[PDB]
Amino acid sequence: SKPQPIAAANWKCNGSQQSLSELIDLFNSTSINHDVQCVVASTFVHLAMTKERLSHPKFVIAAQNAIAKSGAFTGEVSLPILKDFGVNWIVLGHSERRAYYGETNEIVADKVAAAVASGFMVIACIGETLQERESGRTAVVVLTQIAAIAKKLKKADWAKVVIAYEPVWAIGTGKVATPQQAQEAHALIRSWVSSKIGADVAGELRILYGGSVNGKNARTLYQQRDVNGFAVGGASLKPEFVDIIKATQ
Amino acid sequence: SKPQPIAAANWKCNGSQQSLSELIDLFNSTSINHDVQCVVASTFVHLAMTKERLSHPKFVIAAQNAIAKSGAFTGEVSLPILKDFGVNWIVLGHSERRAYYGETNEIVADKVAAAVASGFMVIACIGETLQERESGRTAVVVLTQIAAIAKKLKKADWAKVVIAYEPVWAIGTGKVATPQQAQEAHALIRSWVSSKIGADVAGELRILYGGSVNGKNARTLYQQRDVNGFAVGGASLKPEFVDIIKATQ
Ligand code: NA
Ligand code: NA
Ligand code: NA
Ligand code: NA
Repeated sequence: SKPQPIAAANWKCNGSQQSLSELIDLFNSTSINHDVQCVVASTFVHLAMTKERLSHPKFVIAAQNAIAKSGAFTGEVSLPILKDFGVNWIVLGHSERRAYYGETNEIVADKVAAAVASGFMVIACIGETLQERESGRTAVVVLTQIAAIAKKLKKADWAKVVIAYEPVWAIGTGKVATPQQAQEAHALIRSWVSSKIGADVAGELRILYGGSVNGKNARTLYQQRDVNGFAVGGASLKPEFVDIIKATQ
Repeated sequence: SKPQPIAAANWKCNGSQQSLSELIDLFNSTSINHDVQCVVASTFVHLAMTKERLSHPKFVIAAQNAIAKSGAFTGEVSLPILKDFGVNWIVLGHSERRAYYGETNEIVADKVAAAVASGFMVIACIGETLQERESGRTAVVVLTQIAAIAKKLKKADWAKVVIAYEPVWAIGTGKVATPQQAQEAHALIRSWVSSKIGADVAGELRILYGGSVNGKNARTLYQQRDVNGFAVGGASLKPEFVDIIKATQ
């Protein structure tokens, strides 16, 4: 059966002190009685307050990015700084950083490896664009992305790895990905991990859906065989994130 | 009379909670009896603790980077987020971001203009590399970089602008940039601002030296016509930064 599900809130580059404190207390108010790891990835600026306001025992705090080492990298935040700050979860390789901020497969893979080596739980993001999917390259791109990461890890490292599949191809179109399309990509990923890493690793690996999800379709997405939770974008800044948490049963 | 000097501590991608707390309290302990604006640019993660713990009336806090607007930019921090956080100073266009993180003259310029329009005091960084200075292209590069910024601003915006000259060319060689080399580059910048923006603007503008500054050479560097302080790298993480402050008297 499925391993422990994860409900991750990627706030992206958003938030004010007052609005986040209120959303934080909403999360604090939620009764969560099943086994699920909830994650809040705030901006670097808001990590201190999120550490301070978020008291729900099923929640942990994550960063949205880092570089591997401290030093002369003005504007960036390193893994040791986050570790010293009590942050033990991190999102790496998000489609927005791959598109805007120069993160090639190799750059993502080296960050993921460094984060695992530093003791982090890592939500490593993969996924293909619309031009890639329409040209028949979904499997090429997605398995290239994860192999680039895998080649920098050891088998035991995967206990600290979570995969988030982003259907980047669905943005801008008039139709979100279907649950069947989501399950298709998740099943492809898990099949690859079983074959190249190990069936034991594949059975314990969490593969999170990273497309648009709301309280109405989250339950159906989680009902899919190879879906272990969500890495949520805009809905994670809203009260309906609670309904997404509840959709992980 | 020179305009009010600035002593800016660019901590870059460095710091732990305990070591920054002690450094902040050292800064807090300093007796500063002349008109100078001290600036601490910490990592995003440490902005909260620097806000809480830095109580010296001559100090303000700064970010080391930002993007212009909030939205779907995972890992980045925007100007509105920093403004909501009470951060009113920012370093933009640092040579490390130009080299490593794709910040062209245009990208730097658009960030500077957005930060000024949002109410920020901006330390805008310019400077030429070794290959550029060896090519006899110091004036070409520095004046191109500042013209790219200036054309996105109006004359009154310069009341919120500080220029930091970085002698990138000096790193890696065995020769320290001399005080006279620093002064000649500042005079070039000052002369250009006078001609293209206005003599009034040039007289009020703070041009900070952003090379290797320490407690031993800071006074010699400051006692030059067109140097108005410093944007300090490694020494700003050390008690020596206090002597750099004193050198601006
Ligand atoms: Na709160
Ligand atoms: Na609170
Ligand atoms: Na259903
Ligand atoms: Na279902």
